[PDB]
Amino acid sequence: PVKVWGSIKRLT
Amino acid sequence: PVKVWGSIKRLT
Amino acid sequence: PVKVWGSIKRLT
Amino acid sequence: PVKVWGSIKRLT
Amino acid sequence: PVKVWGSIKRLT
Amino acid sequence: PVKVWGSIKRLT
Amino acid sequence: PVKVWGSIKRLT
Amino acid sequence: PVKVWGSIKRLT
Amino acid sequence: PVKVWGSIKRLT
Amino acid sequence: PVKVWGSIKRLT
Repeated sequence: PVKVWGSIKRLT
Repeated sequence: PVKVWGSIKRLT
Repeated sequence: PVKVWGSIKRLT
Repeated sequence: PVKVWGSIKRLT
Repeated sequence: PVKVWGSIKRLT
Repeated sequence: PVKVWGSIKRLT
Repeated sequence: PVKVWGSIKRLT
Repeated sequence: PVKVWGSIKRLT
Repeated sequence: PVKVWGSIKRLT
Repeated sequence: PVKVWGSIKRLT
């Protein structure tokens, strides 16, 4: 499986 | 800020 | 930034 | 297998 | 086999 | 055999 | 963009 | 950018 | 979009 | 043999 982790700042 | 985490098993 | 890593066995 | 590595900055 | 190559910039 | 061709531009 | 190409002998 | 490379033996 | 075309043989 | 033609991801 491909795992992802973290956070972005602006949605658009 | 939007936190992102999880996993994908298929590409497309 | 969202870190991504891993491998997939099937395309679709 | 299809390997993935890196980070995304954009959600959409 | 099905070969893949490139990079993704956006999550979805 | 079944041939494949195209492109994925999004991760999920 | 991730390019996809090749051939598979069975769909599953 | 998330780098993607490799090969898969089955489509679905 | 991923295009698919060809013929399907069996394991026999 | 059983021939196939089309796309994995339907367009509009």
